[PDB]
Amino acid sequence: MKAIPPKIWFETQLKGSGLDKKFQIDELIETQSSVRVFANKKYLPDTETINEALTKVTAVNVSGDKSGYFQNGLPFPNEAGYFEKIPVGHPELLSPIERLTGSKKIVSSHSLVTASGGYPLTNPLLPYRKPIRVSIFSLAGPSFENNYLHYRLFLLDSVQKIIDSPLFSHLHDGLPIQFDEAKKELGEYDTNKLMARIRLGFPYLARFSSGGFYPSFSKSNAIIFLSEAYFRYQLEDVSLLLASVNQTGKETGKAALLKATAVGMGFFAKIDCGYDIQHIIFPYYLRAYKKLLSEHKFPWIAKIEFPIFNEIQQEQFDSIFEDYDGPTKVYRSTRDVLEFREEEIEKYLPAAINPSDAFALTGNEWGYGSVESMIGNNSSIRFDQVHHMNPLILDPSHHVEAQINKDHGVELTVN
Repeated sequence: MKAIPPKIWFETQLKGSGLDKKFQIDELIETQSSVRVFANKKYLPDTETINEALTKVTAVNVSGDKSGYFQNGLPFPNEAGYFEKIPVGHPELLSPIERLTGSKKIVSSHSLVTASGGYPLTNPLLPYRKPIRVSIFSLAGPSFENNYLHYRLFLLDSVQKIIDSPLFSHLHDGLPIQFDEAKKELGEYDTNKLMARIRLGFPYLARFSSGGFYPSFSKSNAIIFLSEAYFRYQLEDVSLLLASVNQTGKETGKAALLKATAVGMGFFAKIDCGYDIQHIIFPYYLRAYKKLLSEHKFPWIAKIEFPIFNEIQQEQFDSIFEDYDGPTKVYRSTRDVLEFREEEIEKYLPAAINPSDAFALTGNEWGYGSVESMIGNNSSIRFDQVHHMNPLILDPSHHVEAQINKDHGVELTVN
């Protein structure tokens, strides 16, 4: 086929899916006006970087496969390596390093929501009989699926034995960045206050210099996870989110009931698309929330609800928050992200995280294939957070610049 101009491809998809007929034109001018882009100024320092991060992306980036569609309609090549070799300055697509820095934003909108559920097959699609309004916070987490994104920040192996970018120097300051030095500072213990070999149950996850990942019993090639850097990274991401939710509630005069959807896990937490590391990184995610909620007050966040379905994550959550006594109420549930009771909707600002792909249009796939595509079919977010339909997201009056101090307090400046 032939390339379609991107705005027309997008409108075609809306008309072929039925989504254009689901919200009326007075309701969507309101929702589109609520869009905000909270950008960490350390990584997105000016308007041109922010708009680049919002537009220089693919249309669909499939969760399981390496499949997808560009914004002009054409499929991804089946050349391997194509995305790892995108250069800084490419006309249409973000560089790997630009995908790391581009993920340090959050796009929010007070969008309409017509149903809850739909993903996966066991989660039945339940309509709200009158549509409600949820403040939906889209953010991309660390991804370990391939080896040119966050894998290059938090792991040391035989192949890439040294960490790279100065834009992320600070995450590693005071900690090793070379594989052989790390093997020796660990000694023959497996853990340390700052690093840890990865155990897959009992054996090690290790990587041959040829390039392959294999389970091993030998420390010799066992890869090392830079846990203190990953924790510091989560601290920057969570503190940006809490500041933006808090600010959103402040400006609406209600306190938020925040659904803290799990962001980094699932397919993003499988090294080499095979070796699951959820059980290792999930506690550091929760400790970031614990530290920030114990040290800061968020007068406009009433409760945070963690949808947690796995037993290990369940007990991890219970152990990490047994001791938590900070002022924001915190609990876990098995409730769908977009499901609120009607007493919750009167009382609070309903608020939910959209676990987003930084390298695809908000909404991503068009079926019920993921938590994001679910939100994308149950809400107006494709109308509210895609620059094709809502150019206000490129307008600098809708950007909020954010500064994260050394104490992890966040300063928000409008323009």
